[PDB]
Amino acid sequence: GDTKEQRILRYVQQNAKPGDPQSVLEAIDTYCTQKEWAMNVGDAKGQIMDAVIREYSPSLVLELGAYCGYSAVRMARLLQPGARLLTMEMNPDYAAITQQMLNFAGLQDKVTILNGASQDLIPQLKKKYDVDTLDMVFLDHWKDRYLPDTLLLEKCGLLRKGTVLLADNVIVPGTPDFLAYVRGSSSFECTHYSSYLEYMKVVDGLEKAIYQG
Ligand SMILES: [K+]
Repeated sequence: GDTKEQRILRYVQQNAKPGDPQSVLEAIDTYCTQKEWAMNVGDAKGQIMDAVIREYSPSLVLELGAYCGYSAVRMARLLQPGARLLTMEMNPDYAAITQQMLNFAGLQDKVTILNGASQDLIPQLKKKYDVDTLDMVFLDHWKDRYLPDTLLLEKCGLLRKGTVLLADNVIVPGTPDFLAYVRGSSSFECTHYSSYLEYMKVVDGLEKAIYQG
């Protein structure tokens, strides 16, 4: 335990109930808040993520970007039996911590972690990972990857009419390249979400882009 992601997991093991996803989600939040890393992700990012999942009930979700596994736990706990979450992460440390988090949550059954580059794995999804089309895409942590990844998922025919793309940390004026694309193009129907919590400043911003075929 030297890295931040290692400390998050250390804090989870020492405080969260093993096999209880909510206890885990709460432990990550409590720790990230006291150490002033992420203010209140559980109600900022979390509630938006939950609402999107309950609204669309996706059978196949692809997460592009992972750090400590919060998003993976938050998403997996709401999936239906038969539903699966494919998480792609380039960093082997972030990919490892995420696996351990899911393992601790008792959700590894519902998640498949793919350690490698999005640019290389996305074109392999159809044959190598038995994927026809994605019902949902979750874009996380790496803002400069949102646009090329979206463009790639389109090139690869992984999106269909109704595919939901949910991008995190899409806060004004950051990540404008991706925004100009989805908002601009008649191929996406967009909804922005700005979580303020009890404060007057955007704690978290999220873009929901529904593909129209
Ligand atoms: K649009």
